[PDB]
Amino acid sequence: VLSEGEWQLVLHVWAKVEADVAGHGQDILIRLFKSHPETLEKFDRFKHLKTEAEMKASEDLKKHGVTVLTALGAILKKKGHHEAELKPLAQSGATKHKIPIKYLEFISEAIIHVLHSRHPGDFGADAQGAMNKALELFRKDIAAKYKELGYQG
Ligand code: HEM
Repeated sequence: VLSEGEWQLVLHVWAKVEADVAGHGQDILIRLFKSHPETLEKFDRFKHLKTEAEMKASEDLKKHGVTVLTALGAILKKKGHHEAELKPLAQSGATKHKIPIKYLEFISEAIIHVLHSRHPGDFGADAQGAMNKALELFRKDIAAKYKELGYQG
């Protein structure tokens, strides 16, 4: 679905993310919870954290951000050939945490927001478009996996 040129733009900006996975993960999750407070209720250990400073000081939250971005990054690098990497994620969001595609859209929005805020020069129109297509592919394929497992989220 994505051309070679589009994948290169995606992997180019992702390399920037890998310069500080922890920091990007924190900003993305914090942005997620603020723009969509309902998503926070999915994390039990994450609500005695009332302020942005507390969320950033939380090593638990930081660890989770890296776990999330690391998994997404591995998938993006497969350039569409991610069935093997996607299967495990589908099981988690469909059998263990019940994460609807709508929430994946929310977090995709947070990802785009943080990428543009931290890397303007390397995340212009063409790059934003590519990332959007990559994340849409990801959400489409995981939704199909969700259904195979019996989850219509
Ligand atoms: C970019 C998409 C995402 C990726 C790649 C991802 C990846 C992961 C991975 C690798 C884990 C650890 C294994 C597991 O428990 O299944 C995890 C856990 C979890 N994720 Fe997902 N995730 C994503 C999006 C989301 C969203 C949007 C939510 C909710 C609003 C969410 C909520 C959770 C929760 C609650 C856990 C359990 C954590 C714990 O107690 O440490 N994730 N995720």
